[PDB]
Amino acid sequence: TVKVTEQLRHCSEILKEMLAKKHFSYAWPFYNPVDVNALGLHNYYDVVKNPMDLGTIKEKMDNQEYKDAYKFAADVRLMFMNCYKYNPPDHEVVTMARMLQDVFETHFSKIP
Ligand SMILES: CCOc1cc(C(=O)N2CCC(N3CCN(C)CC3)CC2)ccc1Nc1ncc2c(n1)N(C1CCCC1)c1ccccc1C(=O)N2C
Repeated sequence: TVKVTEQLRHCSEILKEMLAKKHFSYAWPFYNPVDVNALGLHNYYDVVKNPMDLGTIKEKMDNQEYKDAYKFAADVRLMFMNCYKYNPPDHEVVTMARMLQDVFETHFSKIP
C-alpha cells in the first residue's frame, strides 16, 4: 500500500521533531547510544540487551529500514523502555525520557 509510505513520511517528520532543538534540554541523552564506558556503568548491558537511541533510529529511517510506522514506533518506545527498565523511576533521566516520550506519543497518535 501507498498510504504506508505517507504514514512513514509523517513518521520521518516526527523523528525530525524529536531531534529538533526545542527539545534539546531533555532530548540530548537520547541522541547517541549509551556509552557505558564513558558513564561508568558496569551493569547496563546486563539489564539492557537491545540498546537503542535516536541517532540509530535516524540512520535506520534514512535507510528506508522501517517498513511501517509501527516498527518505527517500536524502536522509539524500546529506547524509552531501556531507559525506564535500567534507571530507578525517581532518576532525572526518567523525567527527561518522559518529556521526550510525551512529544513522541502526542505526535504518533495523530498518524491515521
Ligand atoms: C552524550 C553526552 O554524554 C554524557 C556525559 C555525561 C557527563 O557529564 N560526564 C561523563 C563524561 C565524562 N568525562 C568526559 C569523557 N570521559 C570519557 C570521561 C570524563 C565527564 C562527565 C553524562 C551523561 C551523558 N550521556 C548520557 N546518555 C544516555 C544516558 C545518560 N547519559 N544518563 C544520564 C543522562 C542525564 C542524567 C544521567 C544515564 C546515566 C546513568 C545510567 C543510564 C543513563 C541513561 O539512561 N541514558 C539514556
